[PDB]
Amino acid sequence: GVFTFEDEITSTVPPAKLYNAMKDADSITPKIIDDVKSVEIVEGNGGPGTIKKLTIVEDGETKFILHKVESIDEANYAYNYSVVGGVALPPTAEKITFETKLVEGPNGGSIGKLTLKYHTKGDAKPDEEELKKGKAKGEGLFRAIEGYVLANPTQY
Ligand code: NA
Repeated sequence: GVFTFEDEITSTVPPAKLYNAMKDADSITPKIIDDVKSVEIVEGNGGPGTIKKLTIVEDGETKFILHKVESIDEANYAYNYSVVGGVALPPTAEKITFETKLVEGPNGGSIGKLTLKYHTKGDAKPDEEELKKGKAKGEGLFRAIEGYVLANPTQY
């Protein structure tokens, strides 16, 4: 099954900047996110379809996560990817999709929508703690991109 969740968020950073820095996540994320050590392309140019392998360290053990770039839409300031391999996918989870879409906010900032789509196998529903972790991870990546923009204003 597919179980979709949406959270609304806010940022002081304008949406064009945030969108441009989302597309630089491969380089931003391992600097800012401690446990993210590297992101390499397995196949593709970085566009929709691209498979990426992330190396992380959790509890001082090296682990690997697989991401697929799903879609990137400048007209909706939208950047979308899926976890398709590694720790976040227990046996009844087939894939977890993270979408981020941005609109113009008040005061030169942004309103964000974070969508999490949790694809289960068969009639399985998503586990509630998994959901909770999925949501935290999604919000974390967003704040990492945001934090980077805020701390490095001349780059965007
Ligand atoms: Na890191």
